[PDB]
Amino acid sequence: ATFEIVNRCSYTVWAAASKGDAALDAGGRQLNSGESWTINVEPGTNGGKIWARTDCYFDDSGSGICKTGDCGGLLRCKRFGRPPTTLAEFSLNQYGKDYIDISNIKGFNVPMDFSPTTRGCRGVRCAADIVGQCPAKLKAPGGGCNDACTVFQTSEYCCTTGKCGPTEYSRFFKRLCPDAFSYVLDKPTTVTCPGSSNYRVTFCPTA
Repeated sequence: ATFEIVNRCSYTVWAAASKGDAALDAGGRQLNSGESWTINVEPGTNGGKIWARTDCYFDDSGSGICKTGDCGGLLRCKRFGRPPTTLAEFSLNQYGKDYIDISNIKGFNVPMDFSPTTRGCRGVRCAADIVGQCPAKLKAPGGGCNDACTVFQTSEYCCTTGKCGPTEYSRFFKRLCPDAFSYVLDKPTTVTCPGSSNYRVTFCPTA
């Protein structure tokens, strides 16, 4: 499957793509404002994620640091990124269908649209100014709006036992972005697409 990753933000981002135990395609790349990077994701990929990283420094070997979404200091991510990270999430060719969502469960750094480029389903979007509006206690000094699990490490926010409810913090993310997951047991906002659809992930889709 192809995923065109487009940076419509006014700032550079370092896109990342991983399934947690491996890179997807090259795993990461710089995207200056306006650039597009098309990746190939193997059919059947389960639990894939795409995210943006901000304010990164890499050496000539591809090692460094980012302020949001850092994946073990690598340009070419093999592992998921450090919160806060707005997440484009997908599982492809799962009994004939693809499944996509956006999640704020690991916080929010950059606004995003995640849409099919092929027929048969809708896209989703979380493009509100979550960083600007972020509750004081969730603001990441390093940049972004942390989720409450990251900040407070409780069973209730992290849904550790499987039976957590919404919270004041989850409700903030949900109010700003109703179509994104706000906590682990949120009512799902997953879209079912035809199996083997192709997609575009756009950072900063709106002005």
